[PDB]
Parts: sequence; C-alpha cells; structure tokens
Amino acid sequence: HVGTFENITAAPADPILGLADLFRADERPGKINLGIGVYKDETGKTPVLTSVKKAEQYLLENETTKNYLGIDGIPEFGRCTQELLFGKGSALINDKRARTAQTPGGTGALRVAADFLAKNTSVKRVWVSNPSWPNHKSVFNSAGLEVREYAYYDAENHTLDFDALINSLNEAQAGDVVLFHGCCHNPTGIDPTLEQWQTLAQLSVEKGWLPLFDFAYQGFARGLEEDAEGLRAFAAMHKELIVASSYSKNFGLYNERVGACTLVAADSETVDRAFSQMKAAIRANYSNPPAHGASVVATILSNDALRAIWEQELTDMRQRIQRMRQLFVNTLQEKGANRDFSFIIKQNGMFSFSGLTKEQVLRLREEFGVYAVASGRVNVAGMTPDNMAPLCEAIVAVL
Amino acid sequence: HVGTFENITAAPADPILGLADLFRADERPGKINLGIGVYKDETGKTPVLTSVKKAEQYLLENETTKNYLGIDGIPEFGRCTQELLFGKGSALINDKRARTAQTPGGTGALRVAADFLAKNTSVKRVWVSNPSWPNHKSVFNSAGLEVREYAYYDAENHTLDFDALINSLNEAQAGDVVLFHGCCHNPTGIDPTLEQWQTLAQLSVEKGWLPLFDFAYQGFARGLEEDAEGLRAFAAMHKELIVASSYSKNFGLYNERVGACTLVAADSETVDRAFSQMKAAIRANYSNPPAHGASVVATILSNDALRAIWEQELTDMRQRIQRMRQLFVNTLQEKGANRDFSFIIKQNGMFSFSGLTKEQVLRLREEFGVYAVASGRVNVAGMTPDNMAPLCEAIVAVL
Ligand SMILES: *Cc1c(COP(=O)(O)O)cnc(C)c1O
Ligand SMILES: *Cc1c(COP(=O)(O)O)cnc(C)c1O
Repeated sequence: HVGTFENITAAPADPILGLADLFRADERPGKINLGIGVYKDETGKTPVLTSVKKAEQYLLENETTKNYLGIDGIPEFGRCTQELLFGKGSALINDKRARTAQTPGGTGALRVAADFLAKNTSVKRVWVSNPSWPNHKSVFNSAGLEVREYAYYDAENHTLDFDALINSLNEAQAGDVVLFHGCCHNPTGIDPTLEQWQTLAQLSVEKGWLPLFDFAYQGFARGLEEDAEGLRAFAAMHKELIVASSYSKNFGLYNERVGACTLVAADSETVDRAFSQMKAAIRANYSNPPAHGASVVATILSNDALRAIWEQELTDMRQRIQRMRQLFVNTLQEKGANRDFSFIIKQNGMFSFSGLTKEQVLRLREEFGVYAVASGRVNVAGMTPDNMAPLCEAIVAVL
Repeated sequence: HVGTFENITAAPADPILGLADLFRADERPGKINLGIGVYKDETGKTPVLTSVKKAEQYLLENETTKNYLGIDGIPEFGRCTQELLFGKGSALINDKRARTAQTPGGTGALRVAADFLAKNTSVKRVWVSNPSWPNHKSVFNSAGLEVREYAYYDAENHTLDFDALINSLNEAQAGDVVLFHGCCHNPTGIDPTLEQWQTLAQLSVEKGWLPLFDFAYQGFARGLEEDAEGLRAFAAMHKELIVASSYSKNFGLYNERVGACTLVAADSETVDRAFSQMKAAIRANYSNPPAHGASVVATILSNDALRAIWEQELTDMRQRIQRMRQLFVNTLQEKGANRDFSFIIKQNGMFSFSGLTKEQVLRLREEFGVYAVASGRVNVAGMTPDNMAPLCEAIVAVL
C-alpha cells in the first residue's frame, strides 16, 4: 500500500516564526533580531516580570491540586478580563451580557471564535485590514471562513487612509465579521482616533457587521483604560461582538499561553445559549485551558499590591519603547540617512513599517545580520542603546 | 438588523465534564463523585505529585524568560516522549522516522492530528470503538471527518468481543484511520492481549489502515514498558502511524495541558515534510504550546533522581486503584449484592464498567447523591476506605 503521507507537500515557513529559526542558527556575534514581537529590556533580554515571579512563588507554595479547570477556565480570570476590557461598572457586565472563556493565547481565542462562528452561525466572510498580522488569514481559513481585505494604510503618507477604509468596507454585508485591532495596529502602529472609532461604531451598527476585536497590546499605546476607548465605543452601541485578547505581551507571559475569548450578545439568555456552543467547540479542540499562566494573571489582578507593581512594569515597557522610537529617528539622521523617518514617532506599540523593500530587508539579513520581517516591519522594542548605532549604520548602507 | 446569535441552538452539557457542575451544586451531605477520570488518594484529594513540586521549584529558580517556544515545543520533551513510547534504542528513533509536537493535552494532540489529516491527506473516515471516550467523535467531526464505530465490548461476558471486532472492521478501507486505545481502554478497562495486538497489527498492515493510538494512561495497567507493548507491536510492522499521548493522568498534571502528537512515516525525508504541515496546523490553532507543564515533565524525565521518585508515585497510584477494585467487589458482596461483580477485578485503569443502566445511574445520583457517568462508567480511583460502604449500599439498593 502506498503511504498516506507520501505525497504531502512541504509547508512554507512562517513569515514571523520562521525568521526566529534563521536568527537562532546565525553564527555572527553582531546579529540583531527585530522580527518577532517580543519585548526586550535595555540589556537586550526578555526577563520574567517581577510581579509574575512573585505570583509564581505564591502558586508554588499554595497550590494543592492540578485538577482540571472548567472548560471556560478560572472564573476570576474571566471577571478580571471583562473589567479590563469594558471598565468597572460597565452595563455589559451588570446586564450579564458577556461571557469569557480563558484560552491558550490570543491565537487560541481567535481560533475558538472562528470555529464557533463557522459551526453555529451563517457567517461566511471575515474582513481584515490591509496590512494585518499574517496569521489572521491562516486562522480564519482553517476554520472554513473566507477572508476579505479592507484598505487601511497609506504608504505614501504613512497614515491611516480613513476615506479608503470606509469606501472599501461599504462592500461588507450585514452578517459579515469585521476585524479591528484594539490598539497598536500590527504591523503599522497606526490606530484610529477616538473620533474615528466612533464613526466606525455608528457605521457598524448601521450596516449590521459583527465586530471582532483582536486586543493583543492593551497598555502599550497610551494606557490600560485609554487603549480600550475604541472597544468601549463599540460596546456602547452594539448588541453583539467578540473580543479575542492576549496577555502574552503586556504580562510577558508569551510561552504560558494566556488569552481570552469574550462573547457579547443582546441579553443574558442569548449569550448563555451561544456560550454553550463556544464551550462545545473548546471541548473538541484542547478540552480545557492551561492553568499556570492564567492563574498568575488572576493573582496579580486580584491583589492590589501585585497589581500596582505590574502596572508600573507595564508603564516602564511602554515608556522604554517610546524612548527607542525617538532614539531610532535621531540616530538615523546622524548616520547619514537622507529620508525623513519622523513618521516613526507617530506610531504606537512595538511595530512600525520601516518603508524598506523586500530586497533591502534581505540585504540587511544576509550582509549585516539584522533580522526584520519581509514586509519591512521592525520591532522597536528589540532596539537598545547598545545595538542602535550598528542597526542604523546597516539601514543607511542599504538605502 | 437581526442578530447573528439568535438562531443558535444550545449545546447539551458534556456527559463527563458536566458532572462537576452537577456535583458541586448538590447540597446533600455525603455525596460521592465517581465521574471525571482524575486520581484521588486515600483521603479523597487529587494532590500535586512530589516529583512535580520539586520540578516546579527548580523552574521557579532557574527560568529567566517566558519567550515563546517553537511551534512544536520543548525539544527535550519530544525526545523523552519518543523513548517512553517506542523504547530506548528503537529503530524508529535511530532511523529518525518520528517527529513529535508538544500539544495542549492529549485532546489537543488528537485535534492537531485531525486538522492535519483533513487538510493534507485523502483521509475521510476514522473508526473508533463502541464504546469509546465520548469526545473522540467530537474531535474528529470538528475537522469534518466521518466517524464510524467498530464493535469491541462483550457486555454479557464482560470481555473483549474479538470476533465481532474483526468482523466489524471488515469494511474499513485502505487509507482509513483506525483508532486504538494504547492501554486502559476508556470506558471498559478491557485491553487486547499481546497475542491480540499482534493479530491486529498484521491485519492493519494487510488492509492498509492508518493506525492512530490514543495513549492517555501509560503506566496504569501493568507498567510503563509493558503498557506500550501493543503500540510497539504496531510500530515494528507499520510504515506510518500517529500517536496522541497525554501526561494529564500519569503525572497528575491535568490542568497544565501536557500532551504530544507523534508522527511516524517511512523515512526521515517524508516525516519532516509531513511534520512541516502539522506545524502549520498548530500555528493556525493556538500558535505554540504552553511551557509550564511540559517543562515539568521534561525536567522529571531527564533527571534520574526525579524520575525514580515519579515512577514510584505512579506505582503507588496504580496499586491503590487495584486495592480499591478488590475492596469494591468484596464490599458489594458484604452489602448483599447477588449480582457477580468479579469481572471488575480483570479490568485495567481508573474505571470499572459496571453495566448499570442509565436508569440506575440517574437513580444513584438523585436518590443517594452518588455520581457516575450515564453509561455506567464509575471511577474506581474515586473510591476510598471511607466512602466504600455507603457507595456499595447505594448500588445494592438500585439493583
Ligand atoms: C501577538 C498577537 C496575537 C497572538 O497572541 P498570542 O497570545 O501569542 O497567541 C494575535 N494578534 C495580534 C495582532 C498579535 O500581535
Ligand atoms: C483523558 C483522556 C484524553 C484526554 O487527555 P487530556 O490530556 O486531558 O486532553 C484523551 N483520550 C482518552 C482515552 C482519555 O482517557
């Protein structure tokens, strides 16, 4: 008998995670990693946060069992998540209109939402910004949903093309899903203003879209509450919406897989009925979620002393990134760059489109050992005072 | 505009995991939970293993980052898994014919296999035993695969109906998947003898089946090496197979979601090509796996001192369950049962497949506060010297 595996074609490498493999194998001591969206401190390391180490020590000494969690995970984790998203005292919470499942990362929350939609509703299409995180299309396609693109970025002016966005979204039908990044758009770092969020919200209710927010960077633009203003404007108007959030980055808990999928419906009866099918889709995927990382998050957010430490550590990360953006722009001019790079200062989060071509990005890797994503996305949080000069010298050399 | 969630039909509660909610709600003193397949010690608790606590302390002291794992997880965890399944010195390992991905539990391993098969192969059908773990059908159906049932249990003699198993797999075609439980069949506790495994291995290769082993209880039947004899008989004859394994039960790590999906192909070039598509399926689901639980397992298995402690803790679990099986049968007799329950002594693993009707299971719950699965599956590892007498008085009353 001829093998079931014999004719499988090899998959292409992941445009983000495959870069990490290349970078690890590179033997040059001066190599610089500006690819995957992981925070680095001023020393070039990705430490465990102190708030997280303290919570892990508490868990080690007080955990008495590893018995399965419920399908939807730790109850306090879900309550804390809804407060962060919608704010204490939200009507969504007091009206009992939201349900939250703890999930393995924000990616797991996206896939659970996608599986839930494909198997229990009439949804067929998901609209995603052009550009967006490369894995969005793969997640939704693998659940059986079609992915469509709406305009977003003006590469000439390095801004949000708001007229193009609205014009292209006038093709999205009632009952389509439209995906928004909550803040720190990946990869452009360009977010709507509050006014623009409010225009999109009113339009959304008018056209009958089902909003789906990918919220992986709460706290990295302006602040925890400020970064949720856009979501909270949608939540004020809509009967229905979905939020896939991640604690990977704002808690530095990447590899423990901590995220949440939050369902909102018009009333308590409908959301409980829908959440019953969300739980069924989870059960047929990974059964129930991993406890360690989510237990850490719930411990930190439940304890005023740990939460105050964590909030300061998040502010420090946010502010260090802002300092590197300015240093990056200033150092490019000193190293001989002709172009104006000041638009970098206007972008939020870890990421920015550098304006570099695929050929230039390739040269940076092969000739200078500087690793960026082929789209020209660079991770500013991977820049340090010590690697800024060689990094900038390399960019000027390929311009 | 009509809501997207209005037309949703509620899902029923899980036949196993829903029991926890029903049991927690029950206010009657002395209620007994014989439902979900977790181990309990002599005091009715599910403690963290000492070997696990020691490993967690080492990780707390030595972890310096939570940076993402690769898509397939901790390399050392994969190597230790293959040695455990196939044996040190296995030709499958020496010839590099196996690749392993760390997954979120055994369930996650089954789902990754299902998504991989549906996307990349001509597999259309999966054969599972009647009875089986109820979530098998849900996992494979979630990828759009047809699930058929083969005969397995002789409810009259409380044995394996080997003639009917053979006859009922007659219509399983080349390229169909046939799912086998590695040991401690869930729910029956009846496993093939070595002679029966060898017969099935030869038949499988003559008919061209793709075997898939679900290995959730290695070490709970007779021992770690002994429980793998059937898989190793298959592995000696087959070019291709898949193993989904779990460390939830034999390490007591249920809620940290520690499992593995192992792919075996004819040669290194083929398995690497197929594995690249399995990694693609993981990336579009939960991206990469949770570190904490798998790090514990890898630490324990790669340290001779910790591994010896763990192997003794697993022996202690196995022996307590065997003692309770015998006490259960003796006490049923003491309490006046006229039905012969001696077949329970011949079953393996955490459970006894008692033959009680759905009607009798509902009556135990509602009238005596004793909780079993509606198939009549009872968790022997939930029995203690303190609850055995009332448990048996209740069963005798509904007979
Ligand atoms: C990081 C990221 C994710 C994935 O989050 P994980 O928790 O690592 O799975 C999803 N969407 C966006 C935009 C991200 O930046
Ligand atoms: C427990 C069990 C599983 C699931 O294991 P998890 O690690 O909890 O996902 C799968 N198959 C069988 C037969 C089981 O008994």
